[PDB]
Amino acid sequence: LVHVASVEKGRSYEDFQKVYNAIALKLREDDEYDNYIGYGPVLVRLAWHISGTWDKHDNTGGSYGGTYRFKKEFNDPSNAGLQNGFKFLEPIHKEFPWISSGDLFSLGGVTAVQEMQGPKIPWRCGRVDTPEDTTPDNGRLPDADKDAGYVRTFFQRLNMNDREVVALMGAHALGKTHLKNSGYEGGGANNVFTNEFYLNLLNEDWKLEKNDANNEQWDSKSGYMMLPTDYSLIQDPKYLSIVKEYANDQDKFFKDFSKAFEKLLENGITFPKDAPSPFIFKTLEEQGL
Ligand code: HEM
Ligand SMILES: CC(=O)Cn1cnc2ccccc21
Ligand SMILES: CC(=O)Cn1cnc2ccccc21
Repeated sequence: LVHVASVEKGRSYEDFQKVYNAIALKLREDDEYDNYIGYGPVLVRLAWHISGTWDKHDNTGGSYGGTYRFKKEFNDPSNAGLQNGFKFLEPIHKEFPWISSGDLFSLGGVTAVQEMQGPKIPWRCGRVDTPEDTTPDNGRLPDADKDAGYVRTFFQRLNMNDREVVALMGAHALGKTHLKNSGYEGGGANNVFTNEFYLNLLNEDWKLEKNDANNEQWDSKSGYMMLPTDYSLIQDPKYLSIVKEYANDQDKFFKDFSKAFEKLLENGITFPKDAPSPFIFKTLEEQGL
């Protein structure tokens, strides 16, 4: 399958900056969500889940087709909770209905990361909505109850290497788990994008426990948690070295995350040679808004 980026007709950087700004302003406005975490983290998770269905072998899934809007994918057990992100984005789409669904979902994740003081994430437009029969089947997103070998193999399907995997996982600095969504008991949560996932992994005193949903997770006396797939990053010595690097270099983590997250959001898309260059959106704060 070939999916060629096609710019929404007549649109340019300023059109997309307006969408970014509407998302950003709504993020500031709807601050009470999920015990005052706000919607930033769920929007990052949504952008990842709409992209993480990709399969490099046949170019099925991926962000291009905007297929999360269809019930099969919307109702994926792996996507439980993301409906909150979809609902947040609904008025934005109503205000800017020219934007494609995949462009909106991916842009929501970019905006969330930046507005949460994360790195700039260059972003390209041109995803085109594809029909219902292009929706990938459920089961392509990763399990949390698994080990480092599973994580490494899993992410090969998304064409991600060890450093890309470890950098992407740093998004677990954000937000929390919810027992009703995923069967994992949430711990201390934040809504600022930092390298704190790596610091938390290395510095806390972790104990393996079984939660009320019968699932194992690692818990600290300080009140934090890690998934078994998170903790795998310090069990595997390849991943461990990279964890240590990002715990000790905030700029390097930012730079590597930005590249990996752009790549995740662009997997499966062919950009014509005369497509616009990636856009780097200004934050509300940079605009004085
Ligand atoms: C092995 C890979 C991964 C697994 C198994 C995994 C699993 C999970 C689980 C179980 C949750 C809790 C969902 C809920 O209960 O609401 C979660 C939340 C989250 N995940 Fe991941 N994840 C992985 C990779 C990623 C990546 C690559 C990103 C993005 C770059 C990401 C971003 C997030 C965010 C931001 C949240 C918090 C959402 C919220 O607070 O509502 N995750 N993840
Ligand atoms: C309001 C609307 O046009 C619905 N809609 C159509 N595509 C969308 C993508 C994200 C959120 C909502 C979306
Ligand atoms: C600060 C921290 O690492 C919190 N955390 C640790 N693992 C997580 C999984 C999903 C969401 C958040 C998670």
